[PDB]
Amino acid sequence: SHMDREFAKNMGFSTKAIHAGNHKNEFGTLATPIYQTATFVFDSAQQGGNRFAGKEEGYIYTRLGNPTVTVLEEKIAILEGGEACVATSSGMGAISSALWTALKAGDHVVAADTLYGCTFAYLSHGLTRYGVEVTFVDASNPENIKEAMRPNTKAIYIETPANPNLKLIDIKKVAEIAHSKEDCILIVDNTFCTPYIQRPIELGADVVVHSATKFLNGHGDVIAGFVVGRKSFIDQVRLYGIKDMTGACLSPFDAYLILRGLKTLEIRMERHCSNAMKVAKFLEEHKAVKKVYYPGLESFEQYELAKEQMKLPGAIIAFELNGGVEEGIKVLNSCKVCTLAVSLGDAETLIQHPASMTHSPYTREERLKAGISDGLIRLAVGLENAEDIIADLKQALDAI
Amino acid sequence: SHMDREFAKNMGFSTKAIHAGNHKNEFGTLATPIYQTATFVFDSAQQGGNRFAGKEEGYIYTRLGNPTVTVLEEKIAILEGGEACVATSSGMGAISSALWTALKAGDHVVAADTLYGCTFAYLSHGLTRYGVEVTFVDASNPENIKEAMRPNTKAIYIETPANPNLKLIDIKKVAEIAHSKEDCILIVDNTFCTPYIQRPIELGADVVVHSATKFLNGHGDVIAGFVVGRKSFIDQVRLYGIKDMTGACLSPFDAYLILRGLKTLEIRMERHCSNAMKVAKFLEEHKAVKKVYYPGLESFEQYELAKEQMKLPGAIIAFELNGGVEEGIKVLNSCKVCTLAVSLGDAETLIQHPASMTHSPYTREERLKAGISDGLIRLAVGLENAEDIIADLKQALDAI
Amino acid sequence: HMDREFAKNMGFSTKAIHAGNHKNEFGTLATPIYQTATFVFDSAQQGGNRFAGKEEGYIYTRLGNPTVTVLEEKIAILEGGEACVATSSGMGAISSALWTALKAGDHVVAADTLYGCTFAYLSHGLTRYGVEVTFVDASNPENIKEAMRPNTKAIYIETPANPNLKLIDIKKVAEIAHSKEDCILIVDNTFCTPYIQRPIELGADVVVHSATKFLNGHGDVIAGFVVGRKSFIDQVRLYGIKDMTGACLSPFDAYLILRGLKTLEIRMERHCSNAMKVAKFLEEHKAVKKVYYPGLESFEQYELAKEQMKLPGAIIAFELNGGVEEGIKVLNSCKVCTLAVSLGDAETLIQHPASMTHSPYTREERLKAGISDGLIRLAVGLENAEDIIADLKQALDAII
Amino acid sequence: HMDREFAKNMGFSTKAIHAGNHKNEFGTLATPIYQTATFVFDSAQQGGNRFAGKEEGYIYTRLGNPTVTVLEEKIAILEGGEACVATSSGMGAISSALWTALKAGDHVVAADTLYGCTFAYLSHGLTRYGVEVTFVDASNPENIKEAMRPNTKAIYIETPANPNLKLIDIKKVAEIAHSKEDCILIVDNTFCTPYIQRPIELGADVVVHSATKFLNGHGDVIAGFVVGRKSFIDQVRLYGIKDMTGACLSPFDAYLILRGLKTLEIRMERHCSNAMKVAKFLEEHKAVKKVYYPGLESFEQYELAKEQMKLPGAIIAFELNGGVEEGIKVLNSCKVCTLAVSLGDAETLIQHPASMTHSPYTREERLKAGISDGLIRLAVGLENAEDIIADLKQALDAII
Ligand SMILES: CCCC[C@H](N)C(=O)O
Ligand SMILES: CCCC[C@H](N)C(=O)O
Ligand SMILES: CCCC[C@H](N)C(=O)O
Ligand SMILES: CCCC[C@H](N)C(=O)O
Repeated sequence: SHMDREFAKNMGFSTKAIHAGNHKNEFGTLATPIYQTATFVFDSAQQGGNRFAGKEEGYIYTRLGNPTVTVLEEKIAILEGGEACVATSSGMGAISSALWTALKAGDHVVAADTLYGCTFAYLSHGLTRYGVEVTFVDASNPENIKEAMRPNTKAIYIETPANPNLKLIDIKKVAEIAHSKEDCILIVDNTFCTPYIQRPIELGADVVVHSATKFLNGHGDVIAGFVVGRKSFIDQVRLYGIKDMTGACLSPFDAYLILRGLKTLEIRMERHCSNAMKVAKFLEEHKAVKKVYYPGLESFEQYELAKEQMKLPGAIIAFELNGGVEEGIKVLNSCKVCTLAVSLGDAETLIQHPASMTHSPYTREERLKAGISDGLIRLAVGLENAEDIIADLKQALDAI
Repeated sequence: SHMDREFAKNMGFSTKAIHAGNHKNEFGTLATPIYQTATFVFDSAQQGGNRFAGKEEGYIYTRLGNPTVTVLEEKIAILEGGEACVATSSGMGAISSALWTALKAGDHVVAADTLYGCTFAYLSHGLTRYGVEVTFVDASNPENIKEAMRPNTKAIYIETPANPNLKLIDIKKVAEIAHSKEDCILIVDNTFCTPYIQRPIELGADVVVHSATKFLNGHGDVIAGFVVGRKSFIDQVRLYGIKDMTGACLSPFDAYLILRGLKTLEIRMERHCSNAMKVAKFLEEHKAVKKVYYPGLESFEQYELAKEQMKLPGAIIAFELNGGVEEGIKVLNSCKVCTLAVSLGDAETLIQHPASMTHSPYTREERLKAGISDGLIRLAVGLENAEDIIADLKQALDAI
Repeated sequence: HMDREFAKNMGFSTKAIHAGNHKNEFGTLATPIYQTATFVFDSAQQGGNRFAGKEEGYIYTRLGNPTVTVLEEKIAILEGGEACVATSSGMGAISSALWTALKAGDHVVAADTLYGCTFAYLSHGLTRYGVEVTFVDASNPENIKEAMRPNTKAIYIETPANPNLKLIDIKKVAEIAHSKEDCILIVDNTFCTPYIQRPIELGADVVVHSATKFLNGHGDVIAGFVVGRKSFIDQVRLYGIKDMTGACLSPFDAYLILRGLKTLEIRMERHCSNAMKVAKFLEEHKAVKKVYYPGLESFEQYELAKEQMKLPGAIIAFELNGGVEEGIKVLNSCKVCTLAVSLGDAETLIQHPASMTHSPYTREERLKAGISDGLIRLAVGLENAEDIIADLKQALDAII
Repeated sequence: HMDREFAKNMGFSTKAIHAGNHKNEFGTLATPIYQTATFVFDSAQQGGNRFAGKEEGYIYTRLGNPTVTVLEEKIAILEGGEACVATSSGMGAISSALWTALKAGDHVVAADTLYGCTFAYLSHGLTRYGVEVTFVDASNPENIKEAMRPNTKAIYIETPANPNLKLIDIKKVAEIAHSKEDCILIVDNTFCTPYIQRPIELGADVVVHSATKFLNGHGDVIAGFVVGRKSFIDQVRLYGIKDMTGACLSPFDAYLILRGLKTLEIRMERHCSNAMKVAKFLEEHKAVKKVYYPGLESFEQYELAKEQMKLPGAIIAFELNGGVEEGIKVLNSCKVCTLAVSLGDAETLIQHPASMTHSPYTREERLKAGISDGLIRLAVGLENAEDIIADLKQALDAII
């Protein structure tokens, strides 16, 4: 490293996203080199053995660690305010590696009712198949978590804003509940916010997981994830969760593209939220739109909590139309600028129907209990000029 | 696809490794394009829903599937003689995703006593922590597997040659034992051999796992894996093991580099084994070397089985010196051509001490039971001229 | 996907993301990296038709590649030109265009203040091949008209241009170039980008760029572009690049420029926002003798900067109240500003030509070229302006 | 890691893997991809010293890059030259070397049979810039000596060369070039590679390559090299590439060539092994009128092929007992041989110049250039020779 985290404390977010974690190499390359290698050479046989026993620093194998990935891990941990970070080949790889490491057969988990489709599948149809009981509750009211707590509850998993409806959860209050019992941790999926908007570790969370694929990469060309938290737990996830349980190690090439994307994280998040506030206001005033969910609108139920724990309201807008699923299909198909695709946190504005697409693993009974309407549309607002996004949505909504 | 697997049946190995699985795209690029994307665009909202319900072919998200990865999966399945394949971000990702999918709490596994370090850790300290009993046996004698079989044994995991000592296991006889019980499968780790040398599916295995990092990539710059088997099981590993349990999805860039490496798989394996037969004979005749384990030497215990199930003897040579660990260190450090590093299946000849390096998770009690000597040296013979590899080893061994 | 006619009414950011992009058979959101050398023909007739220019399609990457085509169409749409052709460097674009447009016996009227290597290519390159070149102070357009000759086939200008960032009225120079029948105006729009300045609309025939700088924006690709009429761009593609220079761009590098262009509007806005703040600070600072920046009211050509540039840019040249020793002290004292050549990157780059670039030059030679003892060129990055200003203050306060 | 002196006694494969490689601070086995545009100086003095050539180090990727340096040293070691400089294309290497070595008023004696674009660069390029070029039948060296003039500063040759793969005795032409004081011999060693032919040892001053072909070997990188004395290579780096052409190679493309070179010996051996088998088959086949291949005893310059080439190469030109229509039928009938231009790839490429490359040319123009109605150039790949021969047999049997 060149910029120490002590020097980085007084620096701004954009400055840290560019210079923090970066290492001054022998050639002095401005860009972090792509150390696209599988194995590393030891100077002596004794060095190799010391490296395996944790007695000497250095690299051994890319699944264990790589210098391109180290710069990215150090950079993410500095922004989130965590001791250490470990990158994975996907957002689900980060979620699974952390939960496989922190849990064992006989443990209990209190998870939020509204979660990302595959996360719900991993908890309901994955961890339950391996002798781990999971209780899903409406996390908006923290008292439901307190009620579902048990003497064997070793972890609490939350996601705020919840994908897709954007239901918020007070992190600081849930951390107080998690820390009431001796052996219990709070895992927060900070994919939607990024450390620019929200930092759950500072609010009380022990572990923070991300789907780097979305806003941290920002260019929709890398499937990746991160696990941020205390060094003691991150070393366990690196040498057990990824090394043995999942095998979800990130490629040095993909890690370089995330480093490249992070250089513009502050300016991308500012434009993303600037456009989303303008699009959400337009949707709220439009006749064809029945209800708009966005933390920036005064009509949002948890508007006071959005101001308290989020720097900006985000880029995602969930909304319901004055019509069934047929009306929603007509809007999606009429779009010429808004791209009809899955995923979020990209320069292209993406749009989709969560009932049949993202939250498809959820059965219709579980879907409606969480709050997914047959006709809800989730909009991931991109970096295009808000004038063109609004014009495209207007010509599509005016037809219905 | 351009070359159908019916046309590919009569073609040779090198021809299949170059043309099989390749798709003729709209531009007609000779090289497979690197579709470095995270999400894919649907032509209509109905198309998206049909794609998620499995009613229409096409792509949705790179974690689920990608066209660069599809060409590689089709190519590997054709060479191995399997119905389908699914790529992962690491060799351990392929092992874990297949075992997480095939097993549940209450199941039993009969695993080989000599296995790769992290595989042993995933079975002994991973699956056991999640209510799955595992019995390790000397798989060289198949009767030990038959004795360890139980009414709940849903899988048998084997690796032949076993890393590092190179102990062989008759696949056809173990498959007959696995198929005696209704719900039991045989998983074979064909990393060392590759489908050019050994094809366990044809011998009887249900599932074949690989660590693409080693000989299939061949250039030591990609950490990757594969799960080959019946389409029914491969779809379950793709949409459950990788999608939810591990998150070990392969990057399209890394997948392209494996496709690039496969173009020379036949010529690399031939040179690798050509040099290894010459190095092993030299080591056997050298005074300082006590015992050499290599399937090509007539001194090998399972020499008849090596001829029956392997096309060539491979590139790995395990050997013991007429001296302790100090003598082995002196040999490793004296090397100028043989690179002192971990991993195998690369142009550079790699050399290491398994006791302190690869099989370090094994405790000294478990290590000696499997057959790992304090002083054993595993040599991954590269593609350099055998004259220079032998000359380098001679000047190092003559000093002791 | 998005036709040039539909893109006309769209904003800059929207065009930089969606214009030029092609909807492929798989529907990848990101443009695929067609990393290939040659392309396959469906029949022998198809190959012949493509070589005769009768049928559309690809033949070889040096001639053309689909990743590069998307980038070329995108750049031509933003600049308002008919066609574009990418090169492996900024100098490759400059040389390929001039080698194509000129022959032995022709004359060129070039600006006196140009990029170091451009001046070398004109003074030592084209003169060595029977091409006379007259260098003039292009700020006053009357000097260009005086240096015009009956054989002047081209006029090369760069605005702004080092050392003091002087400007050239493009519309006035185009009127001079078009007074003679066979004469063109080539403008190096590297500093401005089509977001700030579009010389084709003002009158220029050809526009060259060094994509390495602001168009890529991440300092990891050496690349260039030649924009102009299709008739001349086809000649540069099939003669200048194909035969004279061989400066063809890699599809991988082309993809990274496409990735960088997704945030061009937001990067240029932040770059100029920070530069206006840094320039005002430097002007008010005691240790700074003079500041050259098109945004300050003290700038000589302030009216022309507002007339032909949307924003004043990101480059700031400034004189110190001190010699070469003071300039060395300031640069070495920097802890945020990076000591490196080049411009248009997230990292703020700082250079002192007297002690770094023009160091072989003697003091007499330096002053003839226009490099003073305390001249410092600053390429303002995307970090928070408060941290850039704080770093410059602690360095400049030491020399008071 | 491996010095040029230690590499002297090592074999070709060993040098192609270990020579030129640099032991970096992390000890990565694979050469890192230093994908950067600019490099950071530790002090203002360091930057100045590097610009004055007094201190070693990097400044900008167009000038030099560490990934490219490892590749340049590796190529120069194999060719037996003092220094090498990489370019973004084969034509970039040819043009940069000729632009550097020549000036207006100089004369060049070039071979009559050369690569299409090389002939265009000499006949239409250099002649347009006051450089006279005389083309002669280089098979008889007396024609070169007759075309020599007091201003002949260079002689350009290519051996073997299309259409009929004619050879040129390098050692005899070097004696002619060195008879005059200021004259050099440039040899295009694309077809042979330093494994088959090393023109510097035979007498050549400069050796140019199109790395796209056999050195890369995987048909995914357009690149070139200029090998020769350090004095001339420094001039080509800091004048030919830096200013005249701008043909600098990308670090990513340079890495892929390094990856491809790891298997150069084994690829060239298989390429020539298959080509000798295919050429013998074609010679004995009834529908084939004549076969040009340096390995057949029917070859005119068979003694010279054994004298200056280790192996006869992978390219086979052959005449059919039929016109253009028969040649079209044969190519369209192929199911394994790929219809594409270029050479030196795992896929066997087949081309019929009469109906594909020289299709704009009329029949009278085709015969003057040397392209007959039934001439077919075949770049033999790495597939099994039995499948290549079987594919050619079913295509040639249809035209009997
Ligand atoms: C099911 C994979 C696609 C889901 C996507 N990650 C989203 O949340 O939009
Ligand atoms: C522990 C990671 C390195 C082990 C390496 N995969 C080998 O088998 O040699
Ligand atoms: C080769 C000199 C590099 C100078 C650098 N391109 C600049 O903009 O200052
Ligand atoms: C631009 C023409 C391409 C021809 C190709 N390089 C060949 O070797 O035939």
